[PDB]
Amino acid sequence: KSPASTIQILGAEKALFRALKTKHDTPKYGLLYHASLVGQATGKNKGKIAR
RNA sequence: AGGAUCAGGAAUCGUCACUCUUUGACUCUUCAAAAGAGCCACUGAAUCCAACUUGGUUGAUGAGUCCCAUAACCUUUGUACCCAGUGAGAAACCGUAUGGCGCGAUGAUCUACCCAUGGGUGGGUACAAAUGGCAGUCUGACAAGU
Repeated sequence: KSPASTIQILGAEKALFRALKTKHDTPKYGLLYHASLVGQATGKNKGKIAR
């Protein structure tokens, strides 16, 4: 029952909340960073694959 | 006799690298513009819209994970302290000719206010804890190549 954008930021949601209430920007990777495919990119390309 | 111009005192190396600093050049480049050896043609490259293509709301792009929401800073409720230390002072006899726990340094003795040495209030300091505060659960439509 959790949507795709919550599969992203499931673990490290502080900077998500710093982005929600303070006018900041969310993480892109989240708990999905340490998965076996996000790090298989390089650089900024590792951002979008987190979606 | 003491001082300053033209023997009381270290300095004779045919360089290899490495690092650092220094300035100068340099492709540029902001202050900030302004001037343009000018025009044609050929040819090349690049950019931008239209176009088309491929991929995409079964989610394209945009994005402060890590500065740790795994927190910081408090806030309330249960405990440990101190304005651990203090250190010499605490209580008045004796089984069948003779034998001892009868204290005590090797420790006796204690753990800012009112109430006659019974109880506690007040502040600092520390932690455990919070489904407590501070403190309110991402976007969503183009993207990219020629």
